[PDB]
Formats: sequence, C-alpha cells, structure tokens
Amino acid sequence: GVIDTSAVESAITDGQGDMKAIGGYIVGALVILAVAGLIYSMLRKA
Amino acid sequence: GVIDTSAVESAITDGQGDMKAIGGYIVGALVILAVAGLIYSMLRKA
Amino acid sequence: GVIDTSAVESAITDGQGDMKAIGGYIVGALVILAVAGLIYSMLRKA
Amino acid sequence: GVIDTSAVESAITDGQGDMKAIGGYIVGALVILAVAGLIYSMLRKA
Amino acid sequence: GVIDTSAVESAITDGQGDMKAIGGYIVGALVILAVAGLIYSMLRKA
Amino acid sequence: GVIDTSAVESAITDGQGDMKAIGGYIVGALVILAVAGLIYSMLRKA
Amino acid sequence: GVIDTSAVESAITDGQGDMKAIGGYIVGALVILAVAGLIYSMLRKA
Amino acid sequence: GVIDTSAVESAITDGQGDMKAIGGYIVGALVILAVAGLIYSMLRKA
Amino acid sequence: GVIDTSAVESAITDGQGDMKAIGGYIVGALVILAVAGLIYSMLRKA
Amino acid sequence: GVIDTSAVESAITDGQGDMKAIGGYIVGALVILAVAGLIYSMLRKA
Amino acid sequence: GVIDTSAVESAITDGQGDMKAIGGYIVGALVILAVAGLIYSMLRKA
Amino acid sequence: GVIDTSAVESAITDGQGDMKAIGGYIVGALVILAVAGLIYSMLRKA
Amino acid sequence: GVIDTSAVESAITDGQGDMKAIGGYIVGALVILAVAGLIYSMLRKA
Amino acid sequence: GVIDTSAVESAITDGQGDMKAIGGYIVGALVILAVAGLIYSMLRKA
Amino acid sequence: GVIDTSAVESAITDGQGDMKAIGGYIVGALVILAVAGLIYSMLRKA
Amino acid sequence: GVIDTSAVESAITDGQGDMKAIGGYIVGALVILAVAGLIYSMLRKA
Amino acid sequence: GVIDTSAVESAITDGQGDMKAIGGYIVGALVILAVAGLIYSMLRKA
Amino acid sequence: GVIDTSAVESAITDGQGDMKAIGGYIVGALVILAVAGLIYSMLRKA
Amino acid sequence: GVIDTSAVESAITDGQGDMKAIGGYIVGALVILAVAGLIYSMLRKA
Amino acid sequence: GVIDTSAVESAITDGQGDMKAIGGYIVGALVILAVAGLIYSMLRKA
Amino acid sequence: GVIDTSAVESAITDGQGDMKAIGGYIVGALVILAVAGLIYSMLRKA
Amino acid sequence: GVIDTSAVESAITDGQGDMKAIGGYIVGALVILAVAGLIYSMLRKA
Amino acid sequence: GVIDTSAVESAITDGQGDMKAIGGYIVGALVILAVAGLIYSMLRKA
Amino acid sequence: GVIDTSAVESAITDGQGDMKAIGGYIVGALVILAVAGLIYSMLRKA
Amino acid sequence: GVIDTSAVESAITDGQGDMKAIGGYIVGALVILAVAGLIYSMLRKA
Amino acid sequence: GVIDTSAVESAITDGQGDMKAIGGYIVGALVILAVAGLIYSMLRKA
Amino acid sequence: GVIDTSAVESAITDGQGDMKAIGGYIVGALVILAVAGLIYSMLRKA
Amino acid sequence: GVIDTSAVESAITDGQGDMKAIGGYIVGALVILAVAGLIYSMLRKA
Amino acid sequence: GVIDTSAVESAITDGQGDMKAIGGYIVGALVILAVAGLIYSMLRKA
Amino acid sequence: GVIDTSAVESAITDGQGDMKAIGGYIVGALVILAVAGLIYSMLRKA
Amino acid sequence: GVIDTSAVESAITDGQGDMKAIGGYIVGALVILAVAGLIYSMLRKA
Amino acid sequence: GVIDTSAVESAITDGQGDMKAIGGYIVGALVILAVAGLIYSMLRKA
Amino acid sequence: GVIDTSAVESAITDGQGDMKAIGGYIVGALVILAVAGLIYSMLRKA
Amino acid sequence: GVIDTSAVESAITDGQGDMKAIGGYIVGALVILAVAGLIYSMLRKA
Amino acid sequence: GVIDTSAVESAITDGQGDMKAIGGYIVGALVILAVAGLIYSMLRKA
Amino acid sequence: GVIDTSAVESAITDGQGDMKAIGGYIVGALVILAVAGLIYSMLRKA
Amino acid sequence: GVIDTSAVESAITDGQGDMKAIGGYIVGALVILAVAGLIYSMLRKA
Amino acid sequence: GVIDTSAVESAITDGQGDMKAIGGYIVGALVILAVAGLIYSMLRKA
Amino acid sequence: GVIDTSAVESAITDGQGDMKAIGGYIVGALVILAVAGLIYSMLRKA
Repeated sequence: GVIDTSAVESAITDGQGDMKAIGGYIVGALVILAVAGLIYSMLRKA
Repeated sequence: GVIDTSAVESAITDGQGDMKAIGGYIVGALVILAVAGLIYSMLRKA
Repeated sequence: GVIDTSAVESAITDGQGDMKAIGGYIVGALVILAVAGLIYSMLRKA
Repeated sequence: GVIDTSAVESAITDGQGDMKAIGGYIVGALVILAVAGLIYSMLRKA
Repeated sequence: GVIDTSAVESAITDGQGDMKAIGGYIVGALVILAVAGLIYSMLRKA
Repeated sequence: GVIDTSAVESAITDGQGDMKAIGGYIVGALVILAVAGLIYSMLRKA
Repeated sequence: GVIDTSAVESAITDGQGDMKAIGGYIVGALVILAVAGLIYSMLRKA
Repeated sequence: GVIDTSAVESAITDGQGDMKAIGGYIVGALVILAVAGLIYSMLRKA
Repeated sequence: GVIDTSAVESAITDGQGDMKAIGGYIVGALVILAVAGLIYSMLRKA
Repeated sequence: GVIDTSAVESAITDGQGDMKAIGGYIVGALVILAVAGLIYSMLRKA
Repeated sequence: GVIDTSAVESAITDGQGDMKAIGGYIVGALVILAVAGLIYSMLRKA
Repeated sequence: GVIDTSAVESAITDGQGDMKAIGGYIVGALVILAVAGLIYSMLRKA
Repeated sequence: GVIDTSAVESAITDGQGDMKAIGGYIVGALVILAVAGLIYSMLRKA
Repeated sequence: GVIDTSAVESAITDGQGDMKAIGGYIVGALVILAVAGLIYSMLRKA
Repeated sequence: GVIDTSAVESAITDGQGDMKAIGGYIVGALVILAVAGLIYSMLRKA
Repeated sequence: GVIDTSAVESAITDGQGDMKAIGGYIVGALVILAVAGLIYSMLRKA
Repeated sequence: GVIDTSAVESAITDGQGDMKAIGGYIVGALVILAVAGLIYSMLRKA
Repeated sequence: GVIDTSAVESAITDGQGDMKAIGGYIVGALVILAVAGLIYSMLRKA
Repeated sequence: GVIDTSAVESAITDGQGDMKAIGGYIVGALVILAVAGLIYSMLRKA
Repeated sequence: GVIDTSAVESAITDGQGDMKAIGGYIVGALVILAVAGLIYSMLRKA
Repeated sequence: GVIDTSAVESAITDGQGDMKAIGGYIVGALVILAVAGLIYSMLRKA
Repeated sequence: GVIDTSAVESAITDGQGDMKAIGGYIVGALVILAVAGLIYSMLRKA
Repeated sequence: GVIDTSAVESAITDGQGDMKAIGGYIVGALVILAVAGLIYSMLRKA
Repeated sequence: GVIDTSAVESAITDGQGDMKAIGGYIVGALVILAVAGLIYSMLRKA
Repeated sequence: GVIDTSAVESAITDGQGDMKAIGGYIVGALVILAVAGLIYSMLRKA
Repeated sequence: GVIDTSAVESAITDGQGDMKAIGGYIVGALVILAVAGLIYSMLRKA
Repeated sequence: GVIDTSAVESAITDGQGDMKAIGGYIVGALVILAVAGLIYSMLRKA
Repeated sequence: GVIDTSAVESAITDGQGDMKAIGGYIVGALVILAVAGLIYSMLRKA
Repeated sequence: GVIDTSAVESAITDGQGDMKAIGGYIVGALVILAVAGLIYSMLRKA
Repeated sequence: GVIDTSAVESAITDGQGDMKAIGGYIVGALVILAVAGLIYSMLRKA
Repeated sequence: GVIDTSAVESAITDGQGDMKAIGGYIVGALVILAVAGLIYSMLRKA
Repeated sequence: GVIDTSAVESAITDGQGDMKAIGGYIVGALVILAVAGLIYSMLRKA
Repeated sequence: GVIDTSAVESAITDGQGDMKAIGGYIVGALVILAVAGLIYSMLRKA
Repeated sequence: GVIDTSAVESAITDGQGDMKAIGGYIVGALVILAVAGLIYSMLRKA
Repeated sequence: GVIDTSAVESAITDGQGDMKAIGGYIVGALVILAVAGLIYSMLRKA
Repeated sequence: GVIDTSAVESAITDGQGDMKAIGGYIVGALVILAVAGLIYSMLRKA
Repeated sequence: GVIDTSAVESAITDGQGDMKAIGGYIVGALVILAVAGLIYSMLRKA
Repeated sequence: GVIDTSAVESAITDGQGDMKAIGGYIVGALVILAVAGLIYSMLRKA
Repeated sequence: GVIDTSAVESAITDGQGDMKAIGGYIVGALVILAVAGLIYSMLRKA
C-alpha cells in the first residue's frame, strides 16, 4: 500500500508555471514606478 | 493540474499602461517648477 | 468482487472544473489590490 | 457529476467592478498630495 | 452578483474636496516665505 | 484587466495650469528687484 | 460622505497672520543694513 | 482635477505692490548721496 | 487656530535697536576718513 | 495676499532726513578749503 | 525708521573748526612772502 | 528679546580713537609740503 | 575694544623727519637761483 | 524598458530661447549706465 | 531556482540614456545665465 | 527524519545573483543625476 | 507503557538543520537590497 | 515646453527708457561744473 | 514693466539750478583777484 | 420518497439577507480608518 | 427562517460614531507637527 | 452596541497640549540661529 | 491621557543657552575682519 | 537637557587671536604703499 | 580650537619687504623729473 | 610667503636711465633760448 | 417539551461584561504606542 | 455565568506602566539627534 | 500582570551615551569648515 | 544595553585631520590673490 | 575612520603654482602703465 | 462532586513565567533596531 | 508545572550580540556620508 | 544559541572601502570649483 | 563582501577632465576684463 | 565615464571673441579723452 | 556658441562721434584763452 | 591637481605688447606740446 | 591672448597731426608780438 500521488506530484508544477508567469506582469508594472519616480525627481533636480 | 493565469498574465499589462500614462501628466506639471524656478532666478540674476 | 467507482472516479473531475473556475474570479478581484495599492503609492510617490 | 459554478464564475466579475470602482476615488484623493506637495515646494522654491 | 459600491464611489469625492481645501490654506502660508524671503533680500539688495 | 487612469491622466494637466499660473505673479514681483536694484545703483552711479 | 475640513480651512489663515507678522520685524532689521550700508559709503563719499 | 491657484495667482500682485513701493523710499534716500557727493565736489571745485 | 507670534513680533524690535546701535559706531569711525581725507588735501592745497 | 510694507515705505524717509542732514555739516567743513585755498592764493597774489 | 545722524550732524562742525583754524597759520606764513617779496623789490627799486 | 550690542556700541569708539590718531601723523607729514612748497617758491621769489 | 595704533602714531613721525630733511637740500639748490639771478642783474646793473 | 524623454529633451531648448532672449533686454538697459557713467564723467572731465 | 532579471538588467540602461539625454538640454539652458550674467556685468564694467 | 532543503539552500543564491545584477543598472542610471546635477550647478557657478 | 518517541525526538533536529540552512541563502540575497539601496542613494547623495 | 518670456523681453526696454532718461538730467547738472570751473579759472586767468 | 523715473528726471534739474547758482557767487569773489592783481601791478607800473 | 426541503431551500436566503446586511454596517465603520488614517497622515504631510 | 440581525445592523453604526470621533482628537494633535515643523523651519529661514 | 471612546476622544487633546508645548522651546532655540546668523553677517557687512 | 513633556519643554531652553552662547565667540572673531578690513583700507587711503 | 558648548564657546576666541594676528602683517605691508605713494609724489612735487 | 596662522602672520612681512623694495627703484626714477624739471627751468632762467 | 619683486626692483632703474637720458636733449635745446635771449639783448644793448 | 436555557441566556451576558472589560486595559496600554510613537517623531521633527 | 476577568482587567495596567516607561528612555536618546543635528548646523552656520 | 521593562528602561540610556558621544567628534570636524571658511575669506579680505 | 560607538567616536577625529589638512593648501593658494592683487595695485600706484 | 585627503592636500599646491604664475604676466603688463604714464608726463614736463 | 483543578490552576502560572521570560530576550534584540535605526539616521543627519 | 525556558532565556542574548554587531559595520559605512558630504561642501566652500 | 554574524561583521567593511573610495573622485571634481572659482575672481581682481 | 566601486573610482576622473576643461574657456573670457579694464584706464591715464 | 565638455570647451571661445570685440569700441571712445584732454591743455599752454 | 556683440561693436562708434564732437566746442572756448592771454600781454608789451 | 594656466601665463604677454604699443603713439602726440610750447615761448622770447 | 591695439596704435598719429597743425597758427599769431614789440621800440628808438 501507498498513495499514488504520481501525477499529483508533477501537477504542482502546472500551477508553478502560473506562479512564475503572473509575476513578470506585475513587475512590468512596478517598473513604471521606478521610471516615473526618477522622472518626478528629474524635473525638480535636472 | 496547474492554474490558468493565462489572461491574468497579460492583465498585468492592462494596468501597466495606466502606470506609464499617469506619469506623463505629473511630470508635465513638474516641468513648471523647472521653468518657474529658473524664472525666479532669472529676475534676480539677469 | 470490488466496488464500481467507475463513474465516481471521473465524477471527481466534475467538481475539479469548478475548483479551477472559482479561482479566476477571486484572483480577478485580487488584481484590484495590486493596481489600487500601487496607485495608492503612485499618488504619493509620483 | 461536476459542480455548477456557472453563475458563480461571472459572479466574481460583479465584485470586480467594485474593485475597479473604489480605486478611482482613493486615487482621486491621492492626487491632492501631488498638487499640495508640489505647491508646498512651490511656495519655498518659486 | 457584484458589490454595490454605488455611494462609496461618489463618497471618495467627499474626501477629495477636503484634499483640495487644505492645500489652499497651507499654500497661503507658504506665500509668506516668498514675500519675506524676497524682502529678506530686498533690505540688503535695494 | 488594467487600471482606468483615463481622466486621471488629463487630471494632471488641471493642476499643471496652476503651476504655470502661479509663476507669472511671483516673477512679476521678482521684476521689482531688477528695477529697484538698478535704481539703487542708478542714484549712486548716474 | 466627505471630510469636514470646515474649521481646518480657516485654520490655515490662523497661521497665515503669523507668516505676515514675522516678516515685518525681520524686514525692520534688514532696514538698518540699508541705512548703515549707505552711511558706510556716506562717510567715504560725502 | 487641477489645483485652484486662482486667488493665489492675483495674490502675487498683492506683494508686488509692496515691491514697487519700498523702492521709491530707498531711492529717495539714495538721491542724497547724489546731491551731497556733488556738493562735496562743489565746495572744492567751484 | 493660528500661530501666536505675539511676543515674536515685538521681539524683532529687540534686534532692531542693535541694528540702529552698531551703525553709529561704524559711522563714527567713517567720520575720520572725512576729516583726514580733507586734511590729506588740506596740507597740499592750503 | 501681498506684503504690508506700509510703514516700511515711509520708513525710508526717516533715514532720508539723515541723508540730507549729514551733508550740510560736511559741506560746511568743505567751505573752509574754498576760503583757505583762496587765502593761500591771496597772500601770494594780492 | 530713519537713521539717527543727530550728533553726527553737529559732529561735522567739530572738524570744521579745525578747517578754519589751520588756515590762519598757513596764511600767517604766506604773509612773509608778501613782505619779503616786496623787500626783494624794495632793495632794488628804492 | 533684542540683541545685546551693549559693549559693541562703545567698542566702535575703540577704533575711533585710532581714526583720530593716525590722521595727526599723516597731517604732520603733509605739513612739509606746505613748508617746502613755499620755500620752493621762496628761493625763486625772495 | 579699540585699535592699537600705538606704534603707528609715532610711526608717522618717522616719515616726518624725511619731510623736513628733503626740503633743506632742494632749498639749498633754490639758493643758487637767488645768487645767480642777482649776479645776472649784477653784471648789467653794477 | 527606458523612459521616453524624447520630446522633453528638445523641450529644454524651448525654455533656452527664453534664457537667451531675456538677456538682450536687460543688457540693453545696462548699456545706459555705460553711457550715463561716461557722460557723468564727461561733464566733469571734458 | 533564481529570478530571471536578464532583460531587466539591461532594461536599466534603457532609462539611463534618458538620464544622460535630459541633462544636455537643461545644461544648454543654464548656459544662458552664464552668458547673460557676464553681459549683465559686462555692461556695467566694460 | 529532516527536510531535504539541499538544493533549495543553494537555490537562494540563484536569485541572489539577480539581486546584485539589477542594482548595477539602476546605479548606472542614478549616476546621471550626479552628473546632470553638477552640470545643472556648473552652468550657473562656472 | 509509554510511547517510544526516542528517535523521533532527535528526528526533530534533522529538520532543524534545514531551518537554519535555508535562512543563510535568503539572507544572502536580502543583503543585495542593503547594498543596492545604499547605492541607489549613493548615486544621488554622493 | 519653454517659458513665455515674450512680454518680459520687451519689458526690459520699458526700464531702459528710464536709464537713458535719468542720465540727461544729471548730465545737465554736471555741465555747471564745466562752466563754473572755467569761470572759477576765468576770473583768475582773464 | 519699466521704472517710473518720471519726476526723478526733472528732479535732476532741481539740483542743476543750484549748480549754476553757486558759481556766480564764487565767480563774483574771484573777480577781486582780477582787480586786486591789476591794482597790485598798477601801483608799481603806473 | 425524498425529503421535502422545499421551504428550507428558500429559508437559506432568509439568513442570507442578514449576511449582506451586517456587512454594510461594519464596512461603514471600517471607512473611518480610511479617513482617519489619511488625516493621520494629512496632518504630518500637508 | 433567517437570522434577525436587525438591531445588530444599526449597532454597527454605534461603533462607527466612535471611529469618526477618535480621529478628530488625534488629527488635532497631528496639527501641532504641521505648525511646529514650519516654526522649526521659520526660525532658520525667516 | 458601539464603542465608548468618550474619554479617549478628549484624551487626544491631553497629548495635543504637549505637541503645542514642545514647539515653543525648540522654536525659542531656533531663534538664536536667526540672531547669530545675522550677527555672523553683521560683523562682516557692518 | 496626554504625554508628559513637562521637563522636555524647559529642556529646550537648556540647549537654547548654548545657541546664544556660541554666537558671541564667532561674532567676536568676525569683528577682526571689520577691523582688519578697515586697516586694510586705512593703509592705502590714509 | 541642553548642549554642552562649554569649551566650544571659548574655542571661538582661539581663532579670534588669529583674526587679529594676521591683520597686523598685511597692515604692515599696506604701509609701504602709504610711503611709496608719498615718495612717488615727493619726487615730482618736492 | 583656533586657526594656526602662525607662519602666515610672519608671511605677511615676506611680501612687505617687496613693498618697501619696489618703491626705491621708482623713487629713483622719479628723481630725474626733479632734476630735468629744474634743468628745464635752469636753461631758461639761468 | 612674500612676493618676488627681485628683478622688478632693478627693473625700475631700466626706465630711470631713460629719465636721465631724455633730459639732456631738452636741456640742450633749452640752451638756445639762453643764447638767443642774450643775443636778442646783445643787438640792442651792445 | 423544550429546553430551559432561561438563566443560560442571561448567563451569556455575564461573560460579556468581561469581554468589554478586558479591552479597556489593553487599549489603555495601546495608547502608549500612540504617545511614544509621536514622541519618537517629535524628537526628530520638532 | 460570566468570566471573571477581574484581576485580568487591572493586569492590563501592569504592562501599561512598562509602555509609558520604555518611551522616556528612547525619547531621551532621540534628544541627542535634536542637539547634534543643531550642532551639525551650528558649526557651519554660526 | 504587566511587562518587566525594568532594565530595558535604563537600557535606553546605554545607547543614549553613544548618541551624545558620536556628536562631539562630528562637530569637532565641522569646526574645520568654520576655520577654513574664514581662512578662505581671510586671504582674500585681509 | 547601549550602542558601542566607542571607536566610532574617535573615528570622527580621523576625518577631522583631513578637514584641517585640506585647508592649508587652499589657503596657500588664496595667498597668491593677496600678493598678485597688491602687485596689480603696485604697478599702477608705485 | 577619517578621510584620506592625502593627495588632495598636495593637490592644492598644483593649482597654487598657477596662482603665482598668472600674476607675473598681468603685472608684466601693468608695468607698461608705469612707463607710459611717466612718458605721458615726461613729454609735457621734460 | 466537582473537578479537582487544584494544582492545575497554579500550573498555569508555571507556563506564565516562561511567557514573561521569553519576551525580555526578544525585546532585548528589538532594542538593536532602535539603536541601529537611529545611528542609520545619525550618520546621514549628524 | 511551568515551562522550562531556561536556556531559551539566555538564548535571546545569542541573537542580541549579532544585533549589536551588524550595527557597527553599517554605521561604519554611514560615516563616509559624513565625510564625503562635508568634503562635497568643502570643495565649494573652502 | 546566538546568530552567527561572523562574516557579516567584516562584510560591512567590504562596503566601507567603497564609501571611502567614491569620495576621492567626487572631491577630485569639487577641486575644480576651487580653482575655477578663484580664477573667475583672478581675471577680474588680478 | 564589499562593493565593487572599481570602475566608479576611475569614473570620477572622467568628470574631472571636464572640470579642468571648462575653466580654461571661462578664464579665457575673464582675460578680456584684464585687458579692457587696463585699456579703460589706459585711455584716461596714458 | 567622464563628461563630454567637447563643444563646451570651444564654446568658451565663442564668448571670448565678444570679450575682445567690445573692448575696441570702448577704447575707441577713451581715445577722445586723450585728444580732448591734450587740447584742453593745448589751448591754455600753446 | 559665442556671444553676438555684432551691433554692440559698431555701437561703440555711436558714442565715439560724441567723443569727437564735444571736444571741438570746448577747444573752441579754450581758444579765447589764447587770444585774451596774448592781448593781456599785447596791451602791456605793444 | 593644479590649474593649467600654461598658455594663460604667456597670454598676459599678448596684451602686454599692446600696452607698450599704444604708448608710443600717445607720446608721439605729447611731443607736439613740447615743440609748440617752446615755439609759443620762442615767438615771444627770441 | 593679447589686446589688438593695432589700429589704435596708428590712431594716436591721427590726433598727432592735429597737434602739429594747431601750433602753426598760434605761432603765426605769436609772430605779431615780435613785430609789434619791435615796432613799439622802433618808434621810440629809431
């Protein structure tokens, strides 16, 4: 006896792709803050 | 199994446009400070 | 002898679709938190 | 068998609209910080 | 289903007026810095 | 998904007008210093 | 809903009076520089 | 959105009057130096 | 609300007296330049 | 808004009197040079 | 405001006495030239 | 409040004595010009 | 406070001696003009 | 990613013109002191 | 595992160009004060 | 028993590289403000 | 009677090592933000 | 963007007129020393 | 903008009268040397 | 046979109303922290 | 069936008053930092 | 139901007094830099 | 409740003494430039 | 609390000595121009 | 603390020597005009 | 420190030669008036 | 039949008092954080 | 029934003392920053 | 109950010493700027 | 507890040496201006 | 700790050479004025 | 009947001591954050 | 009964040492900001 | 137990070197300001 | 660990060259002031 | 890295030409003073 | 870059004409001295 | 470091030539006065 | 660098012609005195 978590093991990876995936798009949005914030400084400083 | 963050991935870009967008208008306002400040100097210096 | 969990095996997938399904809608809502939160900062920072 | 999350799928969009909706009002307020803050500087700098 | 942020949408404008409102008073004070500062120079320069 | 910073974008311009506006009046005051200072010199030099 | 910055609006004028007020005293002092400086020259020139 | 620097714009003129005003009285004092200095010369030269 | 610059207003006069005060002593010294300078000429001219 | 240089304007006149005043006494001293110098000539010429 | 050139005005007279004073003694010396020169002529002419 | 220019007032007289003092020595030298100059003429005229 | 023109007072006498000194030599030369001039006449008159 | 300061680059030159422009006017005024000063001297010297 | 900031590394340089770019424009404007200031002085001095 | 975080230990360093990597790019951009700021000052000062 | 948790006691430490182990890696990554953040500031400040 | 120093350019000439204007008056006064000085000499010479 | 040297222009003539006025008096005194000098000669010559 | 959960089905909605009802009240209270928090910040920032 | 959250609905507002109430007090205290901070700056700047 | 923040409301003012109190002391110290700074300048200028 | 800034209020004056104290020393040093500068001029002028 | 500027008070006098010290040397050098200038004139005049 | 102007004190005398030195040379040249001028007269008079 | 007027000292003598040199030429010309004048008289007298 | 939860109903209130009670004392402790935190800010800000 | 939170209520105060207590010592440390920071300014400003 | 912050209270003082300590050494360094800056002025002014 | 700023205290002195050090070399350069400027005067005056 | 201004100290000397250097060439030009001016006198006097 | 929780009552205090005990050690660590954080600022501010 | 936090009490000190330890290194870095910042000013000011 | 910040202690020195390092380069640039500024004056003064 | 400011060290020299470079051009302009100024005098003096 | 002052180097020559240029015109005017002055003498002397 | 002294070059000639112009009138007056002086002699000699 | 005044040194000579040059032509004009003046004498004397 | 006194050199000759020119006409007038004076003698003598 045991418990056939065979496909269930690799299944975790299925969601994992989603995990890596969503991030790029948030972080792509985060990037605006790093530009706009330096632009916000730029127009006062430069 | 996995988690279909398919549209959710590109969704991040939807907000991202907003991120790039808002900045131009703040920074367009920032620009006044760079003019007015040099004008503030101009009338004393020149 | 045995126990005919023939249809009941695939039956578990019936519910599964709903498990996948509800997530998208919740996660669609969660997304606002990621926009608003970043605009919450946007308006102080940018 | 399965689980009829038919209306409950679209139901998540019901809340979503409110997620989009509240943000605009908060962000509308945040905007004052960007004006006042820049006028806060305006009156010392300009 | 959805979430009735009907009054809560316009509610954000309630606070907004106060965001616009406080600024004028602060900026009214900041103005002295622009007078005094220039009179601070006035009395040495003129 | 995205974040409707549609009116919020043009909104930045609303304050911007204020930015350009206030300057003219400070700089109109600055001008006195350029007259009075040359008058301050005038009565000794000429 | 809104935010009752009723008294806080006029409150900013409370501080304002002091902004106007301090200036006169400083500028009253600055005046000596304009007398002394001109007497500093007076005694060499006249 | 914007920032109501409506009265604040004309406000700059309020101080401006002061700017033009103070000058006449310093320059009225400067004038002594132009008389006394030519008198200082007069009594030696003429 | 306001800001009690009550004593601080008259306080500026405290310093003022010293502004008036120092001048007399400097101008008292400047006077020698007007004597000596004229005796500097006296001894060649007279 | 503006800057109450009301008394400060007439204040300039206060010093001005001093400006006109000091001159008479220097110029009263200058006069000796015009007498003594013509006396210096007188005793050789006449 | 003004500039208390009160004693400073009469002060000019203090030096003035000196101005009138020194002259008598130079001119008393000048007188020799008017005697000696007429004596210089006297011994040739008379 | 005020500014204790108590000793600094009389301090200006400290320097004053030196202003009076140096003059006598210079004027003592200038005197030779009045002798020599008149002897310069003496030897041609007398 | 004051200004120690102690040695500088007597210092002016240092130069004075030279003022007295140079005169004698010039006047010694001027003397020839009084001899020669009178011999210039001597040889025509006597 | 980057930050599109494309038009904002050339925008700097928009103000620049102003910088070069204002100068000529002031400079044109300054020129009078160069004339008046020489005339101020002309009338005494010439 | 790690975090693929591969393009985001070089992405930083995308903005960098902007940083170096904007400067030249402002700097080009600043140059006028260096000219106008010297002309401002030229007309008085030269 | 234990928990085989063998590769997950070194896995941490996988991301670490990213952490050190991203910085250089931003830092490289930051450098422009250090140049532009000094140029911003250069043109006024030098 | 009792319950032989003899090896299971020490078994807890098997995992413990993991707990202490993982930390160093993450901590090592965290360190970059402490560097990058100061560099992020360095380039503006220094 | 730029800075509308359109009227402020020509504004410089507004003051300029003053600069040229004042001179003639002083110059007209200076002329007396050129007359009086020659008369001062006339009466001795002629 | 400009600088209202309207009355200050004609003000120059206020002093001018003085310039022409003083001369006549001195000139009137100078005349005695023109008489006395000729009488000084008259008595020897005539 | 079956089990007549006819009214008990709709009975569930009886409570449901309560579920939606209570929320608005708490939510209405929560709103104060969103105001007070921003005021909490307003007074320091603005 | 249902759940009589009749008074408990309005009960939420009972606390709500508290939420709005407390804020004013803290906000009233926060205001001092807005005064003290400007005074903190006033004394150095003005 | 509600939450008896009755005394806690007024309690906020307890601290408030402190907020207004501390300021005067610091402000009183700040004043020295306004004196010392002008004296710092006085001794060079006057 | 409140915050016992009782001794911390008067504590501010502890430092204040320092603020007034340091000034006199620097001011005492500054005085030398006022002497040395006039001596610096004395030796050329007198 | 306060700030122990005890030795730093008297420390100011440490430098002060320097201030008075340097002057004598420069002043001693300046004296040559007062001699050389008179000699510069002596040789032409005497 | 103080400022070690120890060698810089005596350093002043280093230049002083120069001041006294240069004079003799010019003075030596000036002497020719005192000779040539008398010869210039000698040849007409003698 | 000092000022190396080493060659500039002797440099004065470079010009000096010129001073003595020019004189002889003029003096040589002057001599003719001493001859011509006596011849001018010779022809009438002798 | 039924179940006499008569005293048991009111019994719930017995504990309830405890519920309201404990809170005041925690929240009385919470208050320190609101004082100390503003004091923590006070000593840096004010 | 109820829950005897009798001593537990007053117990909250036990910790509360600690809450008030710790603060004084942090804030006593904060005070250094307010001294040292004004000292940091003092040595540059005064 | 309470929380024994007994040693923790006095502990704050432990760091406090450090707070007072570090300052003296920075401020000892600051002092150079006050010497060197007055030396920087000294060599131009004196 | 405390904070061992033991070496950090003396560390401040390490930089301090640098502070005293750099000055001598600038001020050594300043000295040229005091020589050259007096040389600039020397060649016109002497 | 300290700040290695080691080469920076000697660096000051590098510029210093320039300081001494430029002077010789200006002063070499100054010399013309001392020749030409005595030549300007020479042709009238000799 | 009842239930003898005699020792189990006091037993709860056994654990309590440990609840009090662990806190001190954690809070001892937290203290570094209050030192370091303030030194983190110290080194920028002081 | 109780809970043997015997070693765990002293265990908290284990971490504490590291809390003290890390600070020194960060603060060692912060020190550069205090040197550089002051040299950043040094090179403009000195 | 404790926390092995063994390498992390010395690690802080790793960054330190860079803190020392960057300064030299900036300060090397600052040096031009001290040369140019003094040559900026050199060309007007010398 | 450390921080690789390897290229950034030499990078500071990159800017340095420009610091040296700009100076020559400004100083080249300053030179005219030294010519013109001396010709400004030339035409009156020579 | 470095700073491209390539065109800005030669740019300084752009202004230079104007420095050379203005001089000729002023000096052309100065020339009249040398003619008139000599004709001013011409008409008395010749 | 350069500086457009195009019109300003020829502008100097504008003033020049006036330099030539005034001379003739003065010299026209000087002429009387040459007539009168010679008639002054005429009437004694002829 | 230093300041490359290499060509700038020899540059001074460039103007110097001009200095020597202009003189010859003025002095060539001066010569007329020495001829015409002796001619003015010649026609009366010879 | 230098100063293009190229045309300015030959320019001196332009006036020079005038110098030689005017003389002939005065001297032509002088001649009358030599005729008339000998005629004045002629009618008595011959």
